[PDB]
Amino acid sequence: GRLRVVVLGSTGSIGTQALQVIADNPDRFEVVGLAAGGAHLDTLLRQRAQTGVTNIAVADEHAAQRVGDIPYHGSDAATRLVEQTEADVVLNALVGALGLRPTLAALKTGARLALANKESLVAGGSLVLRAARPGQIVPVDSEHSALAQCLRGGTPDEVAKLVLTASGGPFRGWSAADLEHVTPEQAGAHPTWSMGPMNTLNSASLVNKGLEVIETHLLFGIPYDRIDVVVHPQSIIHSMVTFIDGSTIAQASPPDMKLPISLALGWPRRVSGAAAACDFHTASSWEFEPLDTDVFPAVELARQAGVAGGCMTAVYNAANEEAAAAFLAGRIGFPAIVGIIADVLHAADQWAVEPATVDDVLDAQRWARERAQRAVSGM
Amino acid sequence: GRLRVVVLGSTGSIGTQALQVIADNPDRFEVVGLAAGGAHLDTLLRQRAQTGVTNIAVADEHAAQRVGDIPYHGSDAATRLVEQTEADVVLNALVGALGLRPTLAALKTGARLALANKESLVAGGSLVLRAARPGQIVPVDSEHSALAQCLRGGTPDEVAKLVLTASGGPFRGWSAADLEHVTPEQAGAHPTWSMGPMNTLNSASLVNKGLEVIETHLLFGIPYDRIDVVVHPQSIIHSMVTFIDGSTIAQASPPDMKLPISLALGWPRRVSGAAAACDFHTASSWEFEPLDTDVFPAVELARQAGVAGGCMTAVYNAANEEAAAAFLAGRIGFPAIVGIIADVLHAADQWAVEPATVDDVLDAQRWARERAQRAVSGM
Ligand SMILES: NC(=O)C1=CN([C@@H]2O[C@H](COP(=O)(O)OP(=O)(O)OC[C@H]3O[C@@H](n4cnc5c(N)ncnc54)[C@H](OP(=O)(O)O)[C@@H]3O)[C@@H](O)[C@H]2O)C=CC1
Ligand SMILES: NC(=O)C1=CN([C@@H]2O[C@H](COP(=O)(O)OP(=O)(O)OC[C@H]3O[C@@H](n4cnc5c(N)ncnc54)[C@H](OP(=O)(O)O)[C@@H]3O)[C@@H](O)[C@H]2O)C=CC1
Ligand SMILES: CC(=O)N(O)CC[C@@H](c1ccc(Cl)c(Cl)c1)P(=O)(O)O
Ligand SMILES: CC(=O)N(O)CC[C@@H](c1ccc(Cl)c(Cl)c1)P(=O)(O)O
Ligand SMILES: [Mn+2]
Ligand SMILES: [Mn+2]
Repeated sequence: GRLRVVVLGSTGSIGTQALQVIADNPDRFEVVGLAAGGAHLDTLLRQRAQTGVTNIAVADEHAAQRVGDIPYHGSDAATRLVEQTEADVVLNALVGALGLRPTLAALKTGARLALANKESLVAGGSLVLRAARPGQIVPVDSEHSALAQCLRGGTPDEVAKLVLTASGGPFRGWSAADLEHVTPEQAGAHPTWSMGPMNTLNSASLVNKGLEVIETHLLFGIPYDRIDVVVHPQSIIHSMVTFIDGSTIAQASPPDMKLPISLALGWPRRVSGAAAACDFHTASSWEFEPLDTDVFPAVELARQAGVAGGCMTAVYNAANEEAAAAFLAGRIGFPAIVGIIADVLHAADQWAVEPATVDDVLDAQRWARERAQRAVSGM
Repeated sequence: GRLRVVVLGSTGSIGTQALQVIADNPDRFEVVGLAAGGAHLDTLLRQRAQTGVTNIAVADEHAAQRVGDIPYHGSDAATRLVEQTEADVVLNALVGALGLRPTLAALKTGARLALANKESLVAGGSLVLRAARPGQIVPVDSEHSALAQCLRGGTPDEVAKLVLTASGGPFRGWSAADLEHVTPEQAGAHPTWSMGPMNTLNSASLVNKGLEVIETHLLFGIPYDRIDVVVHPQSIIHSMVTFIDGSTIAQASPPDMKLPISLALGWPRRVSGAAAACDFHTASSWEFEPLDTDVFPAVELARQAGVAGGCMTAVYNAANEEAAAAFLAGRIGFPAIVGIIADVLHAADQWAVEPATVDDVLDAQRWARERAQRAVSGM
């Protein structure tokens, strides 16, 4: 019975929650592979001693060294683990477009792919899709896990709009003016639950949502002018679908990535007690309000990148990563993140071409990153 | 494919909206028979003129006398028309227990039953289930249509509970006291041109939700203690399905029965443009609050009555019918409606038996009214 799972980026936020669900359901899953950057050795050590898995991948050469006994090391350590470890599912919980190679390697083994690393799909684009077979990529991201469950009840020609909900980030309601005084402390702190750093910042910049709009077009095949976004502070409703008759179906639950993770891992069977359900034993209200595009153009920028397509989406992400890094380092301002992105994108003309090989994509991201530094150093 | 529809109760609210839907979607539907009571004979004859259907039935002979060329007339006219008409869908929009025979005749023809009539299920419980085959009955009630669509979110064995939403009525969140000086007009007991003061009252009394809770059990097989009710003022979400993993699927839409009516008619294919969808260009809110059962025991009784099965639900509804009348005639106070219902059910233990024939159900009701009328006059 048990499904054989490989966890990439097991030491991270998604990763550890994934091993909890696997630990709490030994009847459904078995851990057969682990991979990490190398920055959280003690975590990785305790993960090995607990799951009893030694088939491990560590990116950092020096780190893999002082730990000893690690079969795969170096930047390709994660991709090699995938190619040589038989599994049923590969949970890609790595962060960044760097996870693009493990994703392709995973699809190529034929195993299912629990995707969390959205950047590999955004950057991969059509390249990754050709690699995947119908329904091989199961979403872990909560908006997509939701859309999936909501679409279970219908056919595409009956779908009118896909409505993605966004928390609005912690600066929701502010003006372009106020935004300029934002500091790395305010865009990486969260009052009620936690995620990784990069994903936390993108949440504040609304670029994460932009990233999810593209992930949606790619995963579900719905055109960009039929994928909506709406701010929902509570983040209880995780996404909705509107059908041609006027009916809307939506997925809801108290925030907890454990939910979409256990579903992705157990696809197509739900996992009992994976998470807590909405409690109507006590009053509450679910609010909705439109996103302010003038103050947060991030999502419009994503759509534009998407419509143009090709490696244009990889540029979008490559640019963001460089500016977000420049931002947290204290080299540029917050409004500058989206700003630097429109700049890089306005010049990405030669990249509207679909990628023929990973290389075409590495080339586009390469270009984007530099053009992004040039724009940063331009300030 | 063009489905052939038989509309029972064509001059009513559900029936005229069904005809609007059919009129605006000829490519999908076609009317091949209409049935009314005779209270609005002129409207029925005009419908004959408009649609071109001569295959009509009127219950009232007196009324039928005023026309002379009606194929089916007299008690059982509607049942005869069903048995005599070839069709793909019979829409039962009849009111009261007299809608029970037509529902049964319909199921026997094997046609799809878009069931609106509440007594068919609430009164003829086991008689209707044993008679219908799986998936033959598609609900027209907004709450049930919602649950039908949300259940596509998982298998029957993954459903942890069904959550029906109620508007709460006019005395929503009121205190047990407040309900003392409650008068008829307050409970919206107005003489509207179309539907009687009962709905508005059952809705203000939560007895409607109770009946809906009973119909839910019989339609989806979910044990009563796993059927919750929650107050939702806006009435946008119509019901939700919570699964064993914590995910909850909800169905939202602006209030318009044409939506659930167009579902039942062409299930499972959605009808383009049936109703208007939820627009999120506008900042709205969906509020939820629990129901104080100690102030509205209405729903708790429905569950007790339905757990007892047999004709006990018929008792529940008949007992309410009279009690409601007593309140509408000042004979009793508001809190007294559910209280009297409480009494009548506590003494109907004999009606726990499964009804064998339609007469078994009518008797239970004839009985419950008597007993309820007694508790009013205090005899
Ligand atoms: N956290 C959340 O709530 C959500 C996350 N996601 C997505 O899931 C993905 C991961 O999110 P998250 O867990 O929060 O990010 P984290 O920062 O918490 O973890 C990132 C993981 O990747 C590993 N890693 C970093 N670099 C490399 C490398 N070069 N080679 C191999 N492994 C590496 C890290 O190992 P190390 O121990 O050395 O750091 C770490 O385990 C992201 O793409 C994100 O967008 C999506 C929706 C929700
Ligand atoms: N209205 C709503 O929003 C909802 C209604 N429902 C249920 O759907 C059912 C019908 O609702 P609704 O349309 O509003 O009720 P209506 O009073 O508006 O219409 C009842 C219809 O049945 C006809 N009728 C009455 N008696 C007979 C008879 N003996 N033989 C043949 N036809 C007869 C009437 O004709 P005539 O008037 O000429 O006598 C009329 O066309 C009910 O059981 C109700 O509870 C469920 C959910 C929502
Ligand atoms: C959990 C998840 O899926 N995310 O994308 C984290 C970021 C998003 C977010 C932030 C906070 C919460 Cl509680 C939730 Cl459910 C989602 P956002 O809507 O701000 O972009
Ligand atoms: C012809 C005209 O102007 N009318 O207002 C007809 C209204 C008629 C009417 C009244 C109420 C209903 Cl619900 C229906 Cl279907 C039809 P009536 O039964 O009163 O004749
Ligand atoms: Mn997300
Ligand atoms: Mn209803």
